[PDB]
Amino acid sequence: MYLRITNIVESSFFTKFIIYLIVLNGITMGLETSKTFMQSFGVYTTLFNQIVITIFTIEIILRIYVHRISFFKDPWSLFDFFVVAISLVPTSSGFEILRVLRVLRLFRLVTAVPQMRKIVSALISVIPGMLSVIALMTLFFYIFAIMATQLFGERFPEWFGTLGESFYTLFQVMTLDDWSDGIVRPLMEVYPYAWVFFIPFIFVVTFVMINLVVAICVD
Amino acid sequence: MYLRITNIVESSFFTKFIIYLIVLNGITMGLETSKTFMQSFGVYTTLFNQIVITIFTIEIILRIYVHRISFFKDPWSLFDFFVVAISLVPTSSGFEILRVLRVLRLFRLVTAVPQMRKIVSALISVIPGMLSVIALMTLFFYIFAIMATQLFGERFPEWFGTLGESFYTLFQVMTLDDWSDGIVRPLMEVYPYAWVFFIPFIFVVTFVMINLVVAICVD
Amino acid sequence: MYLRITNIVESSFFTKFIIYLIVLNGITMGLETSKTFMQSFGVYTTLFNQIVITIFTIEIILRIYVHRISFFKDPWSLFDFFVVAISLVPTSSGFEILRVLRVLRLFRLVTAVPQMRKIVSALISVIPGMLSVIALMTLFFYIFAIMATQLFGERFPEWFGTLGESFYTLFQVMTLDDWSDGIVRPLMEVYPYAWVFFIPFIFVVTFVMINLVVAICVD
Amino acid sequence: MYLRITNIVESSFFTKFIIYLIVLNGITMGLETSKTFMQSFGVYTTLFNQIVITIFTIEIILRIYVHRISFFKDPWSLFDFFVVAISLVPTSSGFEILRVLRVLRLFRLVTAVPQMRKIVSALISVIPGMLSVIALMTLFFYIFAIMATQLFGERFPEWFGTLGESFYTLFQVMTLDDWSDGIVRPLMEVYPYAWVFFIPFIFVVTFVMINLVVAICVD
Ligand SMILES: [Ca+2]
Ligand SMILES: [Ca+2]
Repeated sequence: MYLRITNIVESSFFTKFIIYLIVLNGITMGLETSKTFMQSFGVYTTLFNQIVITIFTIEIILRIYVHRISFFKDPWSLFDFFVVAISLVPTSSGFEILRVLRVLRLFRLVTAVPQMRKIVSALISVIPGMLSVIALMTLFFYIFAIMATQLFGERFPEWFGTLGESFYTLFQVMTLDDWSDGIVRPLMEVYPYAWVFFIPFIFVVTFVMINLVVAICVD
Repeated sequence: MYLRITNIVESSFFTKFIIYLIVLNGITMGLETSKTFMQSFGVYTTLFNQIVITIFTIEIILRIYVHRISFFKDPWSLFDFFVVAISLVPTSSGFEILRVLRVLRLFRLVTAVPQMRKIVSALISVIPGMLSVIALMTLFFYIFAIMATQLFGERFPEWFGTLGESFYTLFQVMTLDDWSDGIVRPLMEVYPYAWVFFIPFIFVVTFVMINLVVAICVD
Repeated sequence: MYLRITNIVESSFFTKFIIYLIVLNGITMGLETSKTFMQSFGVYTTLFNQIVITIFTIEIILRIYVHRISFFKDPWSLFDFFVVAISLVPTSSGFEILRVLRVLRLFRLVTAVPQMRKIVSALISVIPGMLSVIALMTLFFYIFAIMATQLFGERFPEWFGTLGESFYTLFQVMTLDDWSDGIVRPLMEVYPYAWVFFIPFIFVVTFVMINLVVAICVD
Repeated sequence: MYLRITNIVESSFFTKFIIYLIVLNGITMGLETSKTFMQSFGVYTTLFNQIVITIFTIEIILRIYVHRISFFKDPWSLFDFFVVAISLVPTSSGFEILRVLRVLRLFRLVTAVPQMRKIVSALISVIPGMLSVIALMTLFFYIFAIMATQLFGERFPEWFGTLGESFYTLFQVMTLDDWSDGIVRPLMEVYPYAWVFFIPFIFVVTFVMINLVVAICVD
């Protein structure tokens, strides 16, 4: 039976039947958004949903026999597995983000269809080339996030009261979002020199971010 | 008469007479902006407008004889037809955006003058090579737009109440416009971890957009 | 005396003396900022300034005889002429921006030092190759600015009431500054579809500017 | 003993021990953030901290005997000295920013581990190629900062009242942060033409920065 089903699984139909299902469950998940719609056809799609999930667990079971060890060394397959595993955790108990993480299965459209995979892989491949940069930056963030907490957290604890808060704020200043009128001018009303912290912070971080872009243009 | 008019239409004079009309109607539409101006010369320019609109239909009628099917397979020609047709729809009934879209005819200065034609085409040509990225992105948006609506739409409906609102709001976060002080800091006031949803969204979406720019710096 | 002064003017010393003056009057203009300082040395500086202006006119007088027609065909020389001319208009009569445009003379530091001339010229040279783009864009702005004035100026005249206002507002949307929370969300409170006008505006204008940057990173 | 210690200092184990301490002290510093933690194990940390600082002076003492003049001509070594020196200044008292500046020692993780060194150096090298451009920009800023102070500082002293303030504000406009709704629309409420000052400022400054980015991609 091994070769029987290995012929079912690798068939253009089977794979095209799944891709057909992704687009249906995605269309169906957009419909689950409407508080009105759910009032009419809520049960249609609750069942239809549990239905697709079985189909999806069946496939992943089928796909493993056919691939064995090869399946758990393929990123895309591991993925498909975890995105379905998530989709199996009961509609109850624990945390309920897991209910919302069920929508992550529409990322199977990225998996099941190549080209997307071409492009996604294309994107991801640039990440190893960025890790030296990313690492640098994280040290830098880490250091300043610390200074800022102990420089501004007493008067300004929403923004800097905690190490994590400073991180967040720093992220915001880095994305250059409301940084002056929102954060640094306020800070200066108490600490006239805070500009001395934040203007330099902006330079290094914009410079770094620029360099990283010119580097992704090194290919 | 075919060859008569094919030599009328294809003449430098014809084209340059139209181009003379574009820059005149365009000047005249800037003039229709002023509530003052309209109180003196509103009559001049409403009639002048109907005049230019005839001239433009006459031209388009003529241009079709000279080209036949060749005309309805030219992008630039179709346009002028569509934009003139828009400018034909009466000044009453239906919606009023059709009145306002009349100003779209000034895009004939792009259509009826080369180099512009070159440049626009140069731009558009880059699009097909973005279509894999653009597509990737639209899935991602679609996914998160769904997640957000069911995570925040109860307490924060203006921003996330409806799928369409989540899209808009997400766009705004992507353009990085008031994302922290406007949306995410507020959101965290009720859902402390919302930072866990939006910072990641920011990285990917910003990354993706970076790749797309380096890609355009490939062709 | 012609060859006498052509040897005075073309001297390293002549130029280095002027350059010495630029840095001093610039230093002195940074000093004229203090309401305090003017109260202790206002006259020292008012006279020093009137002094340097002569020194610069004497130079321009000399420089012209030494160059004749060659002078009014050198950009840089014309500049220094017009910049110094501005600096000649009296303190009392006319517009008072003219008093402020005097500080434009510090741009002579750009004019009198060749290494700067290199870079400034480097910058400017890219502009001709953007004129095809810059034009495209100006047409676009012109058309939309017209559309917006007639779509929003009745309920929202501050942002859109006048042809020029829309330009300003559109610019702000384009620099992507508070476009959503500042303008488009408000606008949607009356005209639900304004999102239909402004998102597409953002795409084109963002796209175009990407192309223009990729184009410069081509030349 | 010279060769004794030269074989101690240059040892892989020596290098590994210090890098061990950096990751420990940086971890140590993150914990120093919690007002909770400090009440519990504050003592543990302040002594371990003084301990590490001893170790670090000893290392630099040893390292100099082993390099003599060679040390104070190495950028990275100077840094380590100047950073540890900062950490040497007692817990009192004049400026307490000196206490905060202690955390700068975590940049030794940048210093003691190569590849980081590789990358940082890569970043720094681009600076010389921007200095004509950075200079250009600084003169430009300097000139406008003066004009703005004298054009708006009477009515808008918070933003423009002082040379330094104009600098801050201009920087804010340049980073393109809240520039319209925060500054220029206001300004215009009193001085209708301020748009004539800031739009042009924005073009140049945006252009130059773009040029500087393309200039970087050149190297
Ligand atoms: Ca902003
Ligand atoms: Ca803002």
